[PDB]
Amino acid sequence: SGFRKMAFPSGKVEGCMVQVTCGTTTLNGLWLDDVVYCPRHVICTSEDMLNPNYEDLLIRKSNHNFLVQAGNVQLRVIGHSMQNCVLKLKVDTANPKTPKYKFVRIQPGQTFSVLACYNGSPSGVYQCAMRPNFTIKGSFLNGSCGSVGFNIDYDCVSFCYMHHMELPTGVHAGTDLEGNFYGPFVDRQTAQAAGTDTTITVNVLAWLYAAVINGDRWFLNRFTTTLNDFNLVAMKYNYEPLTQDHVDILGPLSAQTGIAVLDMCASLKELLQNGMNGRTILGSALLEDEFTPFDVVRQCSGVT
Amino acid sequence: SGFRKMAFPSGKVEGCMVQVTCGTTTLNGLWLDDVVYCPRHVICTSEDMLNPNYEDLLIRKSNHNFLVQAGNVQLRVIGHSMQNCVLKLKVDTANPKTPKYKFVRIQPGQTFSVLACYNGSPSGVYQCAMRPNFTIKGSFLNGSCGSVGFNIDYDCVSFCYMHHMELPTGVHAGTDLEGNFYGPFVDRQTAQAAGTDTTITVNVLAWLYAAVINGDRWFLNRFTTTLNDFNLVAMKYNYEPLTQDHVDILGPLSAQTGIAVLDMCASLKELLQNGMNGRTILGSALLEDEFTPFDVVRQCSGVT
Ligand SMILES: Cc1ccc(CC(=O)Nc2cnccc2C)cc1
Ligand SMILES: Cc1ccc(CC(=O)Nc2cnccc2C)cc1
Repeated sequence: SGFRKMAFPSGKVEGCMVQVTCGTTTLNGLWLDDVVYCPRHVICTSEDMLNPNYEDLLIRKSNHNFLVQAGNVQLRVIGHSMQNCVLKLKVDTANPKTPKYKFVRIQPGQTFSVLACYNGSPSGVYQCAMRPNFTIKGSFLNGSCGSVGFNIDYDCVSFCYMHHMELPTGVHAGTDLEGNFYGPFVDRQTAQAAGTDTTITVNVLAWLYAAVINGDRWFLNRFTTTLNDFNLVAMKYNYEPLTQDHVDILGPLSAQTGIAVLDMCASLKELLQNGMNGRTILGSALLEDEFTPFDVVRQCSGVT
Repeated sequence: SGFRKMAFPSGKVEGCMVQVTCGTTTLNGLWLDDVVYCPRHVICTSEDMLNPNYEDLLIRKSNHNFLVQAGNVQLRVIGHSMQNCVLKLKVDTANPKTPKYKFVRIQPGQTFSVLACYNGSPSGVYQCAMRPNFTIKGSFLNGSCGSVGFNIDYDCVSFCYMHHMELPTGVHAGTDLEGNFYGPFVDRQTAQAAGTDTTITVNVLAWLYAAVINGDRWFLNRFTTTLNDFNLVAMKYNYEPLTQDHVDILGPLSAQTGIAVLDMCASLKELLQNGMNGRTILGSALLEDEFTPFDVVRQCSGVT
């Protein structure tokens, strides 16, 4: 028992981190097989950042300008190319520590672990969700660009995020591993609207099931609701509308606890309308939306 | 910017995890150099657990009864001994992945990362604090025993905790790496009082400094207080009394923000007396005590 904001073990990803320097700029790169992936803004200077012409900036660079160091050892760069907002530096040596891996584009509301890195060295690991507005609320400082987000499926690392920038609001934006930004963001120092965000309803319900499994039951009530009624409440409180697809993915948790999904929706409805009255759920005084139904099952079963 | 409950990268510890089986019981072991450390209750059965005579149970075991598997490969056990509540199994091969390491006994209120494991395989990593009452509020299921807590100082892993048991209250108890329990706990299936716990005041103040650094400032007020006055409030709200030693370790954060420690104490006093009024601090609706002043500085500076 107990329920924590648990990240995947970061070892397989630590073995892929390298430092990439181009001119005066240094950030992190991800070395998988014989390619190093990093944010293309490694080729910019401060003057360039209002609206960089990445194509022109990259044309001024040669393979020898990209300095890649895997901890202590230097990698020899034999090719470079830009794909969307990432650079791919072909190196002459395949990373001996390359795990089995996939590049995936995650959906808003899904969760992943981030290995925050500086100068190619891992600093820490934390779990977070891709917000419905495609931002992440991470913990990143200057030099963290190129740090990645991922999930692990037994021996396979699915890389889903590469960190690119901090918005003026202090929230974070980045790309999938093909360099496509999540959300409307561009890699320019410009003020950029992140859409209206919402609370990930299916994750809050999954977390209420995790609470029941671990003995926090005070919020269970004698009520039920319908998807239509629940969605009027979700609307008022800026929660994502719940669909049958969300009810279906909560099926395992509903079966394990014997609490029908719509009955858990009625508990969530009352918590939204009444608040917590100074009480806590799994050590939190707010409704947590950073655990998916898969995360709750995985944590509550002991998946290695 | 941003502030997360960040754990240390778990790679150096993942390389030390093994599975230990004795008879019908399986748990995790920590393989450092040519020794595997694991909880001594690996030698018990269900009948034995009300009050095991560990000395007698161990006498019935030989080196060949301890099956140790490092992922896929079997280790040859050439010695066994019990030290307090841990067993030390001497193996004929030094772990090639042994990091630089130390065994340390942490103080109540200090934090560490846990790598939860099952059957010698890492499941996830999370950050937590050793409660003032020497329990930890972890996330552990049956089979997680032998999972360890640690901190990392550049290249050195300081192991501070090995998981042994779950109390009937759902909180966790374990030992340092010499097998001494933290707190009054014994490795028996008996109901056991965990002392009265308190909130780690110095950590809450460190976290209020982290909030100011990241822009959450609403709780700052026009007041100041004294250690004596602040401690009357801490007393009433079950917080640890603040000492000059705690004020001194908050010195760096006070210098960075320009907010005198006693002025931050007056903000904490008002939050204790008035609550949050439905507001949040660093995404939390309660006062967080799982970040030490060192953790806040480390996270806010980017230590790898
Ligand atoms: C368009 C663009 C891209 C990158 C940069 C640097 C940047 O944002 N680094 C950063 C990332 N995450 C957290 C804190 C910081 C400072 C500037 C402009
Ligand atoms: C004295 C003693 C020691 C160990 C055990 C098993 C045990 O507590 N395992 C466990 C640990 N952490 C979380 C959940 C579980 C079930 C029983 C009795």
